[PDB]
Amino acid sequence: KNIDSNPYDTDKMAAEFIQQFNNQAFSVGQQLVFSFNDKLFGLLVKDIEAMQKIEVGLVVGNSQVAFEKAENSSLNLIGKAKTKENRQSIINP
Amino acid sequence: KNIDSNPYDTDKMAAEFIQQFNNQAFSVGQQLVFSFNDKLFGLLVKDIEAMQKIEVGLVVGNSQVAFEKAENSSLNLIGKAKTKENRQSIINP
Repeated sequence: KNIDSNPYDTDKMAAEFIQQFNNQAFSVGQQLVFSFNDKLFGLLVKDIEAMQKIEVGLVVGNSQVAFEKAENSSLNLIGKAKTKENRQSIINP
Repeated sequence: KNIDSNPYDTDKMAAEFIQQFNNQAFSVGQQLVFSFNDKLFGLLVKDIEAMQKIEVGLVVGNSQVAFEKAENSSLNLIGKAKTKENRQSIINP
């Protein structure tokens, strides 16, 4: 009911996620609720990178977050955190 | 109702199928349920080959699985295998 195409900066979302979840654990595939600019979103932890692939880990201040739009969603995301724009050449590869 | 257009790779799901079903009994035409990333799939055994076609065989660590999306199934798979044929003449004896 709150879907919109308004822009959202992915790096800002990552910074807020780290700030609110600093020193808080996360496991691959975890489904949670995330607050960005008083806007609610559903987040699925797709991958965890060791700083080795581990199913679970602990969030720290320097951890990066890469936000990819869920397929079939109109959410508009911008920034270099995960993806902002992509092009698909017309010629067959 | 859980059907979705999100791509699925047969390699990952086949590796997990083996991990969760390796060193177990499998019969031709056997039906079971398989979990992959908290997603349930119905699997039907079509044809079995022994490392010789066997009615019942024991999946193992080195077991190989070729997965085919069911007929009239929107599942996206990066692999499948099914082959059989024959031929006749075009001159009455």
